[PDB]
Amino acid sequence: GPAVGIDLGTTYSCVGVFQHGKVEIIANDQGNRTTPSYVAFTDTERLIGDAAKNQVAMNPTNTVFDAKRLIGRRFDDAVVQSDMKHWPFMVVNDAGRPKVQVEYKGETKSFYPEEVSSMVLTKMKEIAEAYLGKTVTNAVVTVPAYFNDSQRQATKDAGTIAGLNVLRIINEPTAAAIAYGLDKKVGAERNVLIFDLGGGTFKVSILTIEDGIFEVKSTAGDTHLGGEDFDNRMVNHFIAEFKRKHKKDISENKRAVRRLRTACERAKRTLSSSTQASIEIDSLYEGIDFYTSITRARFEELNADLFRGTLDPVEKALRDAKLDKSQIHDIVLVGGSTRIPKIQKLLQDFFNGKELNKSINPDEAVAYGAAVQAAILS
Ligand SMILES: Nc1ncnc2c1ncn2[C@@H]1O[C@H](COP(=O)(O)OP(=O)(O)O)[C@@H](O)[C@H]1O
Ligand SMILES: [Cl-]
Ligand SMILES: [Cl-]
Ligand SMILES: [Mg+2]
Ligand code: NA
Repeated sequence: GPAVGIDLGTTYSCVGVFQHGKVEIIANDQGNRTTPSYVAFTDTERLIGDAAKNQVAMNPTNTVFDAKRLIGRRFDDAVVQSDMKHWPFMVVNDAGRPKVQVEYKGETKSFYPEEVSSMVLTKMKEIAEAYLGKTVTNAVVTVPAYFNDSQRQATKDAGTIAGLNVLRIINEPTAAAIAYGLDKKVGAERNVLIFDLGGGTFKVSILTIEDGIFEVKSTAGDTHLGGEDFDNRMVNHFIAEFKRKHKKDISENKRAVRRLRTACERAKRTLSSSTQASIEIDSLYEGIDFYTSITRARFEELNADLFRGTLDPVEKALRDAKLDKSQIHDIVLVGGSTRIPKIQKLLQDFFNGKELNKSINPDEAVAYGAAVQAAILS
């Protein structure tokens, strides 16, 4: 090819290519190392990635996201039935299969989850192609360890539809381990804990690695815990602030709320490297601008319970793996949310001071490992 490694994420996707013994995590047209798993449909065009998420606040009904939550599932699926209630876009039943229904060029159209994901994969593929200046055909696509055969088949199908020859579908936690070279043979088995706190889901896997063979010792997590929940706590905090200073409640203005949410998500990232972040939105509500700031401490306070709750699934996993804290030789951070200093502290404290593998951007670790494995399979 070369073959590329693609992390098709719930909220953000990432692509990397292994060349000259090094992995290149490829930046998109906007210079972003990860790309939103969004697709939007309008009267005139279909948008994918950044372009799609950038207009989600004004086109909520025809901007699709969270396709990964539907992929490979039946319409009757209790989780599908639950999730549907929270999405602004429509999900219909087509012969027992869920399809998202949107308006595109004035006409009603429905897409299978793999079709939406194929669009996201197409974007990732083109991102790699612009960098490589060559056609990308072969790829390794990652999936959560919990995915069943249907979910995996559907993920592979999305790749096929995107024009990719999926060399192999591998687990995200295994990919993260590969990224750190933990798959290299050393004879004696090693116990690795993958702590993945992403944009929408939280997952922990305990793997036992002996001579490159990955033995999943245990798994645990929360399919509904991620960075978006942290943005939320900030949103409500600022809705209260605006209401105090301006005696106006923006809660019912869908667009104002989405704009504030974006501002919060951004401030949140800055808070991972700075102890303070500024928020300056123009024409937030009724021509009123919202210029404010938030401290790391405040952000931590607003999310204290959520942050700490991540430890329960960790204890659970260890217990199920019939392993003690001390038996974990490596702790790998995955997911953009593990970049939050407070999260790292909680996890380290829990592991009594143990160092965390975090040199590779957590939100890129999956793609990184996938890129390495793709090279190996090529
Ligand atoms: N520097 C950072 N600090 C805190 N949160 C971050 C940072 N960078 C990204 N995030 C958050 O990480 C989440 C996305 O994680 P990512 O691993 O890229 O996606 P996914 O979970 O879909 O695989 C989002 O909630 C995003 O806001
Ligand atoms: Cl792009
Ligand atoms: Cl390393
Ligand atoms: Mg992820
Ligand atoms: Na991702």
